[PDB]
Amino acid sequence: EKTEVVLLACGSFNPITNMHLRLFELAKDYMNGTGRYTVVKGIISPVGDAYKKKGLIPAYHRVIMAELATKNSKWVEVDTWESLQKEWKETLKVLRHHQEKLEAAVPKVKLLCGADLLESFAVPNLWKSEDITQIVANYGLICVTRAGNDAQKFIYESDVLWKHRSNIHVVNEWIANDISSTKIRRALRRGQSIRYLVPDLVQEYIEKHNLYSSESEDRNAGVILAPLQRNTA
Amino acid sequence: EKTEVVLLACGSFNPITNMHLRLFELAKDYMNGTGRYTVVKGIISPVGDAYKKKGLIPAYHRVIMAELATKNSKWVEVDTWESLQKEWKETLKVLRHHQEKLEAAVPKVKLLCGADLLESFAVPNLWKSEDITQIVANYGLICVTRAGNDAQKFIYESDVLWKHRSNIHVVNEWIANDISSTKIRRALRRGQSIRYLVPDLVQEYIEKHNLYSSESEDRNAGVILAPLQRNTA
Amino acid sequence: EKTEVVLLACGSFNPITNMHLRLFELAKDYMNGTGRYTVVKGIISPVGDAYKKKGLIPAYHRVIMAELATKNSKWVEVDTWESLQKEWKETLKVLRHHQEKLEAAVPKVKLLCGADLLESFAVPNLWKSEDITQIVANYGLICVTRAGNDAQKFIYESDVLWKHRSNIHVVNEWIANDISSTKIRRALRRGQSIRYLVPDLVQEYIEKHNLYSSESEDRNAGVILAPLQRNTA
Amino acid sequence: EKTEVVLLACGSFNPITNMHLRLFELAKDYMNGTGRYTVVKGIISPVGDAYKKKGLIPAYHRVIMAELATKNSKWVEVDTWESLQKEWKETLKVLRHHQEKLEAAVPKVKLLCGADLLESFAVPNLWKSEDITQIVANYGLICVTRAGNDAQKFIYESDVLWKHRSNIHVVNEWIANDISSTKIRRALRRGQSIRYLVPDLVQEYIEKHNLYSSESEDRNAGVILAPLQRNTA
Amino acid sequence: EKTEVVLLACGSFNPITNMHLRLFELAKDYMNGTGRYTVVKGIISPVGDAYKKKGLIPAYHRVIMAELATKNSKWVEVDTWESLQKEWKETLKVLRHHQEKLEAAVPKVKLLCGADLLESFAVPNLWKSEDITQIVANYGLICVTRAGNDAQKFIYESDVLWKHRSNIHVVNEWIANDISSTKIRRALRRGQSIRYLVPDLVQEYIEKHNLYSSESEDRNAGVILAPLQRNTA
Amino acid sequence: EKTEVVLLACGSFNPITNMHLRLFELAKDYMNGTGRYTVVKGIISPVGDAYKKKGLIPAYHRVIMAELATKNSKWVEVDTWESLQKEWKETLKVLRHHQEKLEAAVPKVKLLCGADLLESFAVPNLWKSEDITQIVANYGLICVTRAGNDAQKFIYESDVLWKHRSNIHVVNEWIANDISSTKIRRALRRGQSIRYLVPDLVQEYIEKHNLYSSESEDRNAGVILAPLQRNTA
Ligand SMILES: Nc1ncnc2c1ncn2[C@@H]1O[C@H](COP(=O)(O)OP(=O)(O)OC[C@H]2O[C@@H]([n+]3cccc(C(=O)O)c3)[C@H](O)[C@@H]2O)[C@@H](O)[C@H]1O
Ligand SMILES: Nc1ncnc2c1ncn2[C@@H]1O[C@H](COP(=O)(O)OP(=O)(O)OC[C@H]2O[C@@H]([n+]3cccc(C(=O)O)c3)[C@H](O)[C@@H]2O)[C@@H](O)[C@H]1O
Ligand SMILES: Nc1ncnc2c1ncn2[C@@H]1O[C@H](COP(=O)(O)OP(=O)(O)OC[C@H]2O[C@@H]([n+]3cccc(C(=O)O)c3)[C@H](O)[C@@H]2O)[C@@H](O)[C@H]1O
Ligand SMILES: Nc1ncnc2c1ncn2[C@@H]1O[C@H](COP(=O)(O)OP(=O)(O)OC[C@H]2O[C@@H]([n+]3cccc(C(=O)O)c3)[C@H](O)[C@@H]2O)[C@@H](O)[C@H]1O
Ligand SMILES: Nc1ncnc2c1ncn2[C@@H]1O[C@H](COP(=O)(O)OP(=O)(O)OC[C@H]2O[C@@H]([n+]3cccc(C(=O)O)c3)[C@H](O)[C@@H]2O)[C@@H](O)[C@H]1O
Ligand SMILES: Nc1ncnc2c1ncn2[C@@H]1O[C@H](COP(=O)(O)OP(=O)(O)OC[C@H]2O[C@@H]([n+]3cccc(C(=O)O)c3)[C@H](O)[C@@H]2O)[C@@H](O)[C@H]1O
Repeated sequence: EKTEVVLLACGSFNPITNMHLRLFELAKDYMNGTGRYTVVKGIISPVGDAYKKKGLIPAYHRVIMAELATKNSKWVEVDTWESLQKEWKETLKVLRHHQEKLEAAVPKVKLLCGADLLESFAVPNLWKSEDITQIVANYGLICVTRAGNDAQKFIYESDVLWKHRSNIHVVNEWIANDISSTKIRRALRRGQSIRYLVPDLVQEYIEKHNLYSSESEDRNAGVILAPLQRNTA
Repeated sequence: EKTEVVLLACGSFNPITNMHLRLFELAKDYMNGTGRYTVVKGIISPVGDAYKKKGLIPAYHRVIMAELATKNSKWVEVDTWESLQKEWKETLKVLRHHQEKLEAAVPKVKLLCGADLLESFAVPNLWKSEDITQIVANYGLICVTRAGNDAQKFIYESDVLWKHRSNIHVVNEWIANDISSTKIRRALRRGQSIRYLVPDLVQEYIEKHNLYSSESEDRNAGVILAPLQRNTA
Repeated sequence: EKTEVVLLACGSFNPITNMHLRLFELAKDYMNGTGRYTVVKGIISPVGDAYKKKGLIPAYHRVIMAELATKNSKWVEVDTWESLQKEWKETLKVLRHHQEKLEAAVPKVKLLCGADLLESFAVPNLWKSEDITQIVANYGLICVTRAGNDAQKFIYESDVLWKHRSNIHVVNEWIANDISSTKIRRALRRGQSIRYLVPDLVQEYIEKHNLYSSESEDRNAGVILAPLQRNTA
Repeated sequence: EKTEVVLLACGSFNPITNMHLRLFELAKDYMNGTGRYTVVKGIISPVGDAYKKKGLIPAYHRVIMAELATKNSKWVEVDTWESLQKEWKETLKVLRHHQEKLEAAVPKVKLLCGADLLESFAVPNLWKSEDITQIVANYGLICVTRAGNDAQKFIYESDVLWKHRSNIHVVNEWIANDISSTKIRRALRRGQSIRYLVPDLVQEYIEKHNLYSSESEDRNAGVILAPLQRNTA
Repeated sequence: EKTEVVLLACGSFNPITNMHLRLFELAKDYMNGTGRYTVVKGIISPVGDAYKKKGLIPAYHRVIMAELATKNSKWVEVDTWESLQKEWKETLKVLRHHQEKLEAAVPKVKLLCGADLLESFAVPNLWKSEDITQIVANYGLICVTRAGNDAQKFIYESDVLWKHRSNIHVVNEWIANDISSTKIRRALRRGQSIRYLVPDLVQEYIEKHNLYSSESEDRNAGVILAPLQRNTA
Repeated sequence: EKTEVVLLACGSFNPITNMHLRLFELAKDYMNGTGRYTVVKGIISPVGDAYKKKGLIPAYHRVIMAELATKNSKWVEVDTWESLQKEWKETLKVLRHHQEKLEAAVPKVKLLCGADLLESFAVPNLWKSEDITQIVANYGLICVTRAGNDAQKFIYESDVLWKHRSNIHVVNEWIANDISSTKIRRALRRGQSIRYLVPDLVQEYIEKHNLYSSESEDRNAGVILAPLQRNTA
């Protein structure tokens, strides 16, 4: 009857916050609420250090925090495949990977993201055109966000996205919360409480290892983001 | 040297959410960050049932939820005095109570709140004008908010507030947080996840007792908020 | 397999403009486009003069303009049944009348409207709270609007609406062109051209009979709208 | 008494939409309602294919759609001279061509356009500074727009425009329109109805010959706009 | 040839500020700028204390302040007629008075105001509908404002104003300054400097006679504004 | 107890306006109004011509106008040290010059400016980072503005500014004035009145020397601002 689905969220999780977790809760309620789907699992897949994003701290720290964060979740877990590859991995391959790992009525892996990432699809030389087509046509996208109209319009404004709109779901986040990783690192650098913005275990981990600082924010300064170096060379 | 202050946050807490706890964190960082204050304790004071606010479930439960939410707080505690009054009590009075209670240099009690409360000072018949005066003049008011300029403007537009502006500290909430009790109860009636929006013990306590629903939202329908009744009769 | 559906649009249509016609095109495309419905007919049902809406000219003229406006329409037609009733007719009863009429698998009658009409569900005493429930539950509502987030937010704020959410389809109008009747009447009072804002036949008809004036605009001036009368008597 | 004006609108009309026709009716009512002018003719002049604008279909088709759109216009007509020109023509040369054509009291030829075109005067290398001056100074510019306080701000910021302000008439479009050619093409590529957004004959012509597609949309892709080509070499 | 005009500004001038003076410079530059008018004089006409506007100090101080403000003006002067009547005087009358006094080619008197006043034409019972008609029909209105589009729209929305639009001139205040009398009194009450907001002499007359206070702001507290009493009795 | 401060405002004052003078009234009111500062002097320090800002007329005239503008001020004066420097001086140096001067308790010198200058800190290569740091840390900055949430946010978005937030006082301008020099020059070139936007003497001096024109606006056309030239060579 209903189609089973696995929500896969690729990201930097630098560091993970209640917001990324909350992203899962919302997508699940929505998907299960349509009556035509059953969300069987949530997978958080931290990006490997080969991504080179500014300030991106070492993967093990990010993976451990994301594990610490899901420890009390009953349906959301961390998968380390992508973080372990040596070369940065294109989200479409990370999707094809878990979709195949499942084939061994098979659950459909769908990409879970906020409007943020959905919109980078338009940044020049960031995403391969064929990648986007396959991602929305063969897996599906589930976009959670406050600016529901922005996202809806962004879709309307792209022929590929519009064509596969049946396979793309914008999920409104009426409870306006935005605990951005950037604001968190900022708060940390400035010695301010992030208590209640991230899970206590993550907060404790960050504290013990004294993660995030001016030094850390500088990692990868002046280094082009992996996806771009690829489409420029 | 520094003025020790106690942050008293009066409200319904129907139910307490991460946002209300976040409020104490912000205010603490801000007050200590000024260098001229030392925040020694936070006090969550739920409103007795005589308030009659629409949807207000029993005080005892709201008190229990606040204690649950603060089990793991080293400086924020709950105070039941207000919840025990047969007669709804005016915030000015609650403040006098705590200030007088503290005397037994003595820390100063300041009312912690959002811009929602500050602005309601202008709702007709809601607050006693002479009360607004002694609150800001004699105690103080720490107002946390996402719209700092509207709060600023609101203060500038009132001779009483402006005059005593040195006792009104507008605190900026750069991390967009809007976890309103109203949206929580709304999610609850619909069976949606409210995990990571409220502390877990609070979510668990609520799930267990089915505290929020259509029927509870109707409590006090047609009844006049206590303060308004008292200033019209 | 696919649900045959009929779009019924109740409204004053005083006068009908390219915009009301556009409503039918946008909705049909959407429904047909979701793959689960097949729009077979469009019905324009001008409200009866008993509505007593400020500026409402005689129904017969409004009916005829709707006829001219759809004279070339392959699928949209004009039904005079509601206008011919002596008493003002609630939309629920008109929906029933037309659904019952079709039953003589039968096609499902759905209410076609704009954000305007949807949000008026919240005007005190305007709609019976049960008529609303039966409309969204037993019939369905297709709401066309430029401000989609507002319409959706309106659904999210209403338990009843949110509850029958799967029967309420918000359709985005990306080609934002609000040719309101109010601006058409004003333009005619000032002798402006309204050509290309309404179908030529309607334009020509209006000029020939000199329909809109300061006079017609004063019709029902001071009379309380029919739905509000009923709900006060 | 009055000055007899002829409104010349140069543009691509790819394809012409109700809003373009609406442009003429708006301007005629405004110029005539000042009491000091008399609009005697409206001329639509489709740009030639040599303009190399992305997505621009053959002038043959744009001319014929412009003609069907105006077949029932008592005062607006189409002039094929600009399009039939092997070379792309500067608007100044087209204005001139038409003025001179008339002198063979002579009606003043004025440029009819939207805030769009007017604001493009600031696009580096798009318009020759002297051609701008000569258009506003020797011909006149009637700019229809929804954003009157932009067209106005733009004139107030250009010493040149401001100096000839008396010859630049900003006409307000109160019926918030937006039927852009881009959005019509997008809809046609998506097989969506455009009925009631353009004249029936144009709709029928476009449908019958499947004029707009992904293919047509790609015409000239990578080709620099004729004006930019000229002012850079 | 050119029409001579006298700009009459009816207002409370409580107190007058650089902005009121500014109003005249702006209007004069505009009227003269059109090339078809010649501004030969400006007239500031303080409202009589019979207006009963809350906080309105005595006419004599307002008149002396306005004369002091215009001491150095070569073309703007104060007329005391209005302020000298025992009965509050309808602006249409104040206009008729000055126009008749000029006939003693003959300069046309036109009312000079901000958007504030133009728009108050809508407030229920504030202006006798026939007065508005005569003012825009038989004299003319020059409205200076930062919100040129609002005034423009407000006119568009009024059949009366729109019909005589050729006699109404909206003049754009590009160098936005908004020294409202209200903010001046507020600043004064608070002991804040008003230097450089009003003319030095005015600023010095207020300092000398301690004109604005809490006390004064209360004048006419609870007294219905004169025009309102008249149109409700 | 209270700290004596001197407000130093570095800028072009090309030409000085009411607004620049306004800046000192506001800031003196704010600082003394905090109860912990005593503002003893205001200093207008016009920039030397070595600055090379486009359109900057000769130092001498700017200095004279500043003196005419402040002739009658009890506490605000003009210091020509910057105007007399052959090489453009970095604001830090000016601040250092005055501070040292005073030391011959000693008043603290603080930079007075608008949000405009503050935000210019992010213009690439405009200000030397070590300078920004030294200015906010060792001297102080009082920023006046109508968009103080933009200044508040700009401070919050920079670690250095945030780190020194205690030394940066954002002062709200509730009376909305944006009488910029650029708009004044635009008005003068167009022959419009600027009476009441600048003090009378200043306006009289500009009119007598015909200081601002198309020609003057061209000074330094094509030359890089001193600061930018320095940090790029
Ligand atoms: N407030 C908010 N509300 C709702 N969702 C929010 C959010 N803030 C972040 N999010 C979402 O959180 C998730 C993770 O956030 P964050 O830690 O910031 O993750 P971020 O660094 O933005 O992750 C970018 C991801 O895209 C992948 N990518 C980028 C570029 C090209 C290609 C390619 O295959 O060509 C792939 C990349 O490998 C990485 O997995 C995202 O889905 C983001 O949109
Ligand atoms: N998004 C947000 N960001 C920051 N702060 C936010 C917030 N949403 C709520 N808050 C704050 O959270 C706190 C608790 O909220 P909530 O639980 O909804 O509490 P609420 O019902 O708004 O609390 C009303 C309180 O005001 C008192 N009151 C009302 C009227 C007259 C008088 C009187 O003495 O005359 C006193 C009343 O006794 C009670 O203690 C408030 O201070 C609120 O402003
Ligand atoms: N720009 C725009 N974009 C998209 N849609 C737009 C629109 N402007 C109007 N519309 C829609 O066009 C349609 C016709 O509009 P208009 O001519 O103005 O018609 P209008 O007067 O708004 O029609 C109101 C209708 O609601 C019915 N009603 C009202 C209140 C209570 C009850 C009851 O049963 O209790 C029933 C009433 O009998 C009538 O049929 C509406 O659905 C309107 O919202
Ligand atoms: N919503 C709206 N409301 C009101 N008016 C609107 C409008 N959308 C477009 N318009 C107006 O409709 C008209 C037709 O638009 P569209 O079909 O898109 O025509 P478009 O491609 O924008 O036309 C450009 C025209 O400018 C000429 N041009 C461009 C650049 C440099 C020079 C030169 O001599 O140096 C000349 C060019 O030859 C062509 O005739 C325009 O005047 C446009 O602004
Ligand atoms: N920021 C700004 N930009 C441009 N103009 C601005 C302005 N602030 C005020 N102004 C203008 O300044 C002028 C004087 O300001 P202010 O002192 O505040 O004038 P205010 O008290 O608003 O003056 C009301 C005037 O209207 C008359 N009135 C009222 C109601 C009904 C009738 C009737 O005949 O039925 C007549 C009344 O007798 C009095 O002369 C006004 O024209 C105002 O709009
Ligand atoms: N509306 C408004 N409200 C409040 N204040 C306003 C204002 N408009 C301007 N102001 C303020 O007025 C003052 C003077 O205005 P204006 O004449 O336009 O001054 P402007 O030319 O913008 O002043 C530049 C100043 O910055 C210094 N600077 C620039 C770049 C790098 C460095 C360095 O050390 O590296 C120093 C420069 O030497 C000069 O003193 C400024 O503080 C400006 O922000």
